[PDB]
Amino acid sequence: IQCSQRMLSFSDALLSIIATVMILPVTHTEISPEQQFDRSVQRLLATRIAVYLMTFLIVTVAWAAHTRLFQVVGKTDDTLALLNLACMMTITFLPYTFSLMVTFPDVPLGIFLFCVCVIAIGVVQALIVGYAFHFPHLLSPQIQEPLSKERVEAFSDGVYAIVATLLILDICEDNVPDPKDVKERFSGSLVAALSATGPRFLAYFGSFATVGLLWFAHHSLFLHVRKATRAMGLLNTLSLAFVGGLPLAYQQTSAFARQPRDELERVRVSCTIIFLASIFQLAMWTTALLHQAETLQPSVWFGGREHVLMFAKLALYPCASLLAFASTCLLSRFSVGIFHLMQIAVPCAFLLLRLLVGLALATLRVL
Amino acid sequence: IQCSQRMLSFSDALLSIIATVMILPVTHTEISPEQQFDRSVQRLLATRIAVYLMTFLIVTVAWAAHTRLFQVVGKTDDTLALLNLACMMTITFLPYTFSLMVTFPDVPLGIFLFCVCVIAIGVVQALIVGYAFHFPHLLSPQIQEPLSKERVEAFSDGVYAIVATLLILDICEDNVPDPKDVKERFSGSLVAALSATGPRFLAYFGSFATVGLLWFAHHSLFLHVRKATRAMGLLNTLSLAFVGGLPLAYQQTSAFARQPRDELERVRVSCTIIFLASIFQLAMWTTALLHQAETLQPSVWFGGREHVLMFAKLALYPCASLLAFASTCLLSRFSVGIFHLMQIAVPCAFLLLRLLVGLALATLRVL
Ligand SMILES: [Cs+]
Ligand SMILES: [Cs+]
Ligand SMILES: [Cs+]
Ligand SMILES: [Cs+]
Ligand SMILES: [Cs+]
Ligand SMILES: [Cs+]
Ligand SMILES: [Cs+]
Repeated sequence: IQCSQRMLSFSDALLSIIATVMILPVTHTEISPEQQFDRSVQRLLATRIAVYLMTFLIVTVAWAAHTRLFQVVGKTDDTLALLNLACMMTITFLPYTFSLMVTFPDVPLGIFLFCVCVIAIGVVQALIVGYAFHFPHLLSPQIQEPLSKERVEAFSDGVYAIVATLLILDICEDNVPDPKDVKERFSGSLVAALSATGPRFLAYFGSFATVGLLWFAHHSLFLHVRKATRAMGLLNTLSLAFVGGLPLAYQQTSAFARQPRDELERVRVSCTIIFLASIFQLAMWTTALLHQAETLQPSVWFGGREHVLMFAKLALYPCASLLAFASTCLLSRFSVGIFHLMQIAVPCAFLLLRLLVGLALATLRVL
Repeated sequence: IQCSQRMLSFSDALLSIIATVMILPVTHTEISPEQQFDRSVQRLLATRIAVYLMTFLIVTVAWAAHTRLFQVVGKTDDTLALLNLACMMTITFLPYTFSLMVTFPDVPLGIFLFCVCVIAIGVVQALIVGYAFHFPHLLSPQIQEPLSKERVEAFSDGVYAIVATLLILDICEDNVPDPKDVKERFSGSLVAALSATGPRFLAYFGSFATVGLLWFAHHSLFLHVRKATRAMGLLNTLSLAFVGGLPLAYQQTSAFARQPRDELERVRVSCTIIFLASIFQLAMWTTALLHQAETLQPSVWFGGREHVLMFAKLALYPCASLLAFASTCLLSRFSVGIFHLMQIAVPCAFLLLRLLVGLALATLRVL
């Protein structure tokens, strides 16, 4: 008899890594063709994004099945650990098989391999269930539809870390000046070759800041959560799926625009991605408020001390993104500056959120 | 006042991702030049490996400093969370700055940037300490050199997951057949194009199996650990550093050998990597046995029930690697088959380890 906490943490890390594999082809796509071939590049980008979304949803369904499986199975052991490793190895083949099926939809080998992988996952899970039932001491006490908050938190942390570190990984792997180019194309100057990669550094800064603030909101929310429901799970899944598109948005934004309208369009896309990623968390919070009596702590109830604080912490990014989208639509001249000032201020607001909330409450107090 | 468990888990995930960034250039190096340029490719590979080792050690020192910092700081808050995000962002620049300094050792800008990043990390940590001391309620009770087992476990899990998923990530990103090549170079056959990528699938299978079994040994060990020391931390750091070289070893092994001696050499390299990765864990276990009274549970003491079991679970891989190295040295004809049979059996031994241990104890019993 052994504790299964670390095994489930490792499984969550593996699944979070496997769910964000189809987002690398997205971030590795050309920022622009520079040869008036925008149509084909956008076609391929949209196809890759759809494939990423579908693979993420499938891996999340698998992760939920795993969480239920190990919720009915309390304690683990050596054999159960090896079977869980086998299940993870089987799940690792879902993205490849799905991409193969969607790329060759005419030949039946792709769907065959996909169904084979699914049946293998199911068979491993059934073997785990059988081993757990043959040894009743490996079952939960209640055995001898709320999700597990620990698994949700671990999955979200892994996804956020990967999405925040994608760009720095790409930089460290690829954007390192080489002596030849440094002293040939930049006239013997390292500072020039480093400044040439300024846009990527700024994109990484912005993506990391945004992802970290979203994770901060998520962590402040789930600190007052008692029972995670399946609707909250779906909403968090959608939020995490739309969070993987922040690196691409920032890459496009930091890229030099061929025409002034492309800058506005890219800012709109980035603001929409952020708005979705944050409004899904806000929807999770509202669905929790629906049954706060059995979903949230008394501190964030209707009338608590940290209720308005959490409201604002979760509605800051959606409101800012909506205002930026409007400025892009209505003003259309000061949109980039507004977006940059939002990027620079939202962190400051998160830091001084309590003072601003108090000031606003005092403003509504005597008015 | 908020719990800092999830914040430290996120920090550990980020640091584990940042520590394994310099291993991607290693796995992305050409398996062979095929033009009799082995010398230059091996030079670059060794340089990349040394850079990876140094960056891993530096990031591990930073992670240890962070663990001590948040061991003296018990509880966290919003400001502390934002400062920890800033510290992580600063640490994320250590690999890039170190590679820049080691690539341009003549110009002082690289070492300048490295020292600037180090001083920024130090300043963020000092600000965290000051904020924690100005608010005594954020300090540990003992405040108002054993490491923290949770941080070690999380870091190890992240490293193992990344090292196990590197190859499947590369496959899903790169080794997906395209219709044009499929129906042009393979004469209209998808199964042929898929079998053409068989070596990479086998390499991923082997790497995942080995990394998962090493993680299984680590998880069985740290389940009986009470107090992790700094020597055990150094040994685990070395083990994790040498674990990142398993993907490259398996890539080289699965690659077709130009001459029969290159196969033996690659098998020797793989066996040596595995031997180091496992013997460092064995050394950690022995250093724990040294002070078991305050480092291990009574179950794995000298004379316990699970003592020999853990001995064998930790000494299985080193002994197998040593036997394979010998076979490469002495036999030199059946070395590849022996290595493959070890790869296929070590999992079976882990599964049936208790029965084999009992059989061996009965063999020493009546003999
Ligand atoms: Cs966790
Ligand atoms: Cs993780
Ligand atoms: Cs990655
Ligand atoms: Cs953890
Ligand atoms: Cs991790
Ligand atoms: Cs990762
Ligand atoms: Cs990776």
